[PDB]
Amino acid sequence: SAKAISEQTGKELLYKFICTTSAIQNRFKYARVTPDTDWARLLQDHPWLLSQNLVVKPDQLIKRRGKLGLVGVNLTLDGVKSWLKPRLGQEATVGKATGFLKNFLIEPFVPHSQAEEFYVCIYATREGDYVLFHHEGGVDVGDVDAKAQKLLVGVDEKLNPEDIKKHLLVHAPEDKKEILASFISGLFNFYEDLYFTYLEINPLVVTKDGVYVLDLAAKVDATADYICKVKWGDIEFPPPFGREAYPEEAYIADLDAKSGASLKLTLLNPKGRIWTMVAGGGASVVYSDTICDLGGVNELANYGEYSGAPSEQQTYDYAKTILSLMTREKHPDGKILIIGGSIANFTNVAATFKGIVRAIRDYQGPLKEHEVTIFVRRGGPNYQEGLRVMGEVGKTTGIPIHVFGTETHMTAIVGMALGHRPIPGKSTTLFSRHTKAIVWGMQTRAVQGMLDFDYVCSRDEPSVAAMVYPFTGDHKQKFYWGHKEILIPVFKNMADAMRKHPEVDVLINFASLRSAYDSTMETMNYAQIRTIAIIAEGIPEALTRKLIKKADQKGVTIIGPATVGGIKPGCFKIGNTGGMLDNILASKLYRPGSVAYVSRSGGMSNELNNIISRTTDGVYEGVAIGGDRYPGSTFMDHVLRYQDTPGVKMIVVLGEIGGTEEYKICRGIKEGRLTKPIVCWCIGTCATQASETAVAKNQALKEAGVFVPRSFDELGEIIQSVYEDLVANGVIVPAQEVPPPTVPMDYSWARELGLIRKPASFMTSICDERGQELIYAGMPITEVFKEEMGIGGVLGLLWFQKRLPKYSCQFIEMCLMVTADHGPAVSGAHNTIICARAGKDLVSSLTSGLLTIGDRFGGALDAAAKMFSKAFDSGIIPMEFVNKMKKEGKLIMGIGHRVKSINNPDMRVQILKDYVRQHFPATPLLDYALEVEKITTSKKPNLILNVDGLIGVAFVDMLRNCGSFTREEADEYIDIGALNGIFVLGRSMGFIGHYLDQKRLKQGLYRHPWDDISYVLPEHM
Amino acid sequence: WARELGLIRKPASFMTSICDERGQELIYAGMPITEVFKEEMGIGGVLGLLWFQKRLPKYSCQFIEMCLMVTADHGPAVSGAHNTIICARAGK
Ligand SMILES: CC(=O)SCCNC(=O)CCNC(=O)[C@H](O)C(C)(C)COP(=O)(O)OP(=O)(O)OC[C@H]1O[C@@H](n2cnc3c(N)ncnc32)[C@H](O)[C@@H]1OP(=O)(O)O
Ligand SMILES: O=C([O-])CC(=O)C(=O)O
Ligand SMILES: O=C([O-])CC(=O)C(=O)O
Repeated sequence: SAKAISEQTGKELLYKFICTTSAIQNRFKYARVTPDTDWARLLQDHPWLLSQNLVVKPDQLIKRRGKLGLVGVNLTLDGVKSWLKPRLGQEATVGKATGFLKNFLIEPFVPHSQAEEFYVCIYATREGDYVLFHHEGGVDVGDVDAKAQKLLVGVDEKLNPEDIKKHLLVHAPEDKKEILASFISGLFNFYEDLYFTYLEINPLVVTKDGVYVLDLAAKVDATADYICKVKWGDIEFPPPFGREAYPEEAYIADLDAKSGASLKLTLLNPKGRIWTMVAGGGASVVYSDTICDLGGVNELANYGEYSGAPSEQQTYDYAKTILSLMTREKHPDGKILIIGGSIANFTNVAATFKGIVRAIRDYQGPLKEHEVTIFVRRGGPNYQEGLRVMGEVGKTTGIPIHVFGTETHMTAIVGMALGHRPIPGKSTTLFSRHTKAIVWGMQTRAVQGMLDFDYVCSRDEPSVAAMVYPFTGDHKQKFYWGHKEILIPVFKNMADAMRKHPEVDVLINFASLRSAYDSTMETMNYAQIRTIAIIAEGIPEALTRKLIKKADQKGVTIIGPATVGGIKPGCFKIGNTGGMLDNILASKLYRPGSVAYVSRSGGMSNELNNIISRTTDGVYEGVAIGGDRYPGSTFMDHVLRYQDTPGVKMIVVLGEIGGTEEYKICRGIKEGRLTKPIVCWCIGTCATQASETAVAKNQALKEAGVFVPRSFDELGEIIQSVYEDLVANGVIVPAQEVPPPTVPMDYSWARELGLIRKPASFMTSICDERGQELIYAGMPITEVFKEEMGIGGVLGLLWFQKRLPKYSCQFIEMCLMVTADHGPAVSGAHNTIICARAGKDLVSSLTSGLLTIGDRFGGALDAAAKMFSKAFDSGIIPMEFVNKMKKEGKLIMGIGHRVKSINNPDMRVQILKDYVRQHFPATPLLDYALEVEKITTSKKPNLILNVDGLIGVAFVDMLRNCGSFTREEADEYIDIGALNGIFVLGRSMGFIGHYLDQKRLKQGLYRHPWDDISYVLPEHM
Repeated sequence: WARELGLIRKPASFMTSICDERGQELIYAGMPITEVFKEEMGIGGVLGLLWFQKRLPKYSCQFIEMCLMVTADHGPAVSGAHNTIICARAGK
């Protein structure tokens, strides 16, 4: 896609990046004035505006300004100011377009004679680049193809300056020959290294001082940005000069760029009654052409798309925008909405119609008020359910909605809505049944579709032999062969895939637009690969021309780029062409037919399969050559291939506007090379070079002898008529219909539309990973951070599933910090240190001590909480608990230090006791426990409440008396084991810190002293 | 029900090739447990079947058993046995 740029941007790029021995004058001498900006700042930032004479021109992509006189030449400052007074900022027109005039380019005027001027133009064609030059200056340059000098330079070819001198400068004046040679060489290099498509400099003032550029136009390959974004800087593409964009049109435009979907909307008549909301660019072209041809040319409101599987929000917004625009002004003859569409490849029709029905139900008021009628036609996955829900809402909201499926032709509904009809060495055999393909990329969906097509076509071997993915190791992917499981090898290099599968002759390159070129070259370096199908869309045209050249030299057939692929029923299917097996079975694409079709875009291919299946025997072969304007295989290269094929009996061709291609078919049939019946119809009339239009092409085909219909509506009718023309003579014999093998429904597909149940295990309630944001209990992660709850808060949410009050969260944090570490001598830290000094990883190392926890190391927390609980809630007063446990011969857990005591407090029990006292509401078990410690510290004085005990009791008392748990919940948590989770968590920090330490100290393997073992082995066993 | 009569497909993960619990008998490689015991292959034989998926010759099975016996223990001072003793001595 070559986009025209503002002449200022081309001027700047020429100034920065030209390279020639001669000197270019007036470098960085230009200015731009808009009605939105004043003059003083521009009059001061460029100090050369008061040095010489100036010339001003409209810099808004306006052609042939010299004949129409929209340029002010040889005028000084106030002269151009007074010239701009009646022009700068209001409605102006040129040719047919009317619109606001926004930009002016101002250039220091160069004194030039009429003989010093020159004409140059470099434009890219399919086979190379044309450079064109005339020496007789001015506008009067005469015919350029005979008197001016042309030069075709090939692709990947270097321009010799001697060739420029010998072939281009034959009639140029001798004085300026040597400077123009270098200038043209530099201009060609500048053209070639910035991927320009069109570069026309007119006129070119070459005086004795040097070279002067005054006016030029440039169209640049917008797809090559990834190569030259650093070179073009901040490139800008101006819209064609015309009327202002409506608020709703700009709304849709900005709503398109936010996603990966294709959303288009352009108004033709804002007060019209026929509105099209159709999926597929070719589909919109077809509906627009049919309505314009069927008398709705003066009433068709707009054209546009919603494609690329738009989201439900995108579809809702697009539908409400398009419906609000038809409810502004009403119409005496009613109003029509046409929700058309091509046959969907894989997108579920039901979901799109759910979005559309939601929008229609929300906008039904004005729609009923304005007396609108909705015609909906669609096909693809689960189109029946979508039509059912559309009819259900048509009966519900009262808006008359007429729903149709694949059985009806595309543009019948627009014939029904308007009331015109009543409303009810290149080879010829690319693919054989022994064909195998290598798929380049992780495209498991496409490969599975190919395998399903192979199985339903009764093939004996899969058509995918191996997959190449450079970003992973060599392994095997598990795929389906009907019911069976098969393993398709995935390789990292192309080389080993090629060697292990020497009989593979097709490569389907699923690479991106910036990786298809080199991959395709590397594939061409293997002689066994006879055809390459390039699916990527957006490869720059120069790289595509290099691909075409190398394919021609190596005899490889390229299908693409920017193609969906080609489908040969019963034999082969490239990637995703045809769609899922619902479309393949609906269009009877599992058995060969006798009609071969060649299309340009991939959106019309599915409709062509539908039409050919429902009107004739069926499709024998169908190839979409791609939407790029340098396709790897033209129409001719495939029509000759079909002519050489004895299997086919008639050929359908569907081209578009632009490109002298079907004239080659005309020359072929008048030459007599093509004899089989050819039906064709070039879509894209849109007449609302003169030979490039679809109407002229259709004519030339009609008088050439090709059965061209008057519109698309009778395309199926004319192919049917050719079908009787060929079966009456007895050359086409309809084959007997054999039922195809059936594949089971996919589980994911059968659950998406919900005809099946599977019970789900792993009930979970602490995190919801899916959706827009992480949800811990019921509050999203953003609300977790905005409410400023810390780690204690997320333990509340994840462990107890409750938004705990602030003091309990801070207490959880506190008891994590006191638990964090207690030295390396203890058993768990010992295990972590031993495993960390044995070369093991953090997980192993720390989890070793993690395991070590539980009973004797680590289990006093719970042991006390569960003891003191059963002591408080059973009535025993503090001193009958001290005495019951003596008698039971057990010790109280939670009571007992070794060195600390009355007078030497524990200092970690004092920080935490003082928070549990100052901040907690009621602490009834910390009181019972601090009374059992009066009875026990009377005995020995070091029998105080240990940190274990305190944390235990204070957590039982925050769980029970805080306000969120209900004393059964708060007693499940104590039993399930949630106090062994606090200890564990705390130790985990310390444990890791003893891994990270013994790893910084680089300590080695620990062999235990043997003097500290005392082997007690038996005598002789 | 829909899979019993086979109108649906679900991809199965967890390819396994060392044991078949389902069916009449346990099958280690392809050789049932009764054949495992009738051919008198020992623990080395079932390492051959489960680990390498092959019915190893008799000397290979006996050598695997031998190298398991020599590896069995090397005292309590070494690091791993130290960790096992520490964790066993903590009541786990
Ligand atoms: C110059 C000279 O020295 S000559 C002086 C001559 N006199 C002496 O020699 C007297 C010196 N000895 C003593 O007085 C001492 O009492 C001793 C050494 C006999 C024993 O004293 P203690 O260490 O207090 O006894 P013990 O170790 O059994 O502990 C006392 C209590 O702590 C309790 N206790 C210990 N740990 C815990 C625990 N974790 N939870 C609850 N209770 C506990 C025990 O149940 C015991 O209870 P009891 O008194 O009801 O049986
Ligand atoms: O088949 C494709 O690649 C295109 C597709 O799914 C869709 O958007 O309908
Ligand atoms: O917490 C435990 O049960 C063990 C411990 O840290 C200590 O040695 O005091």
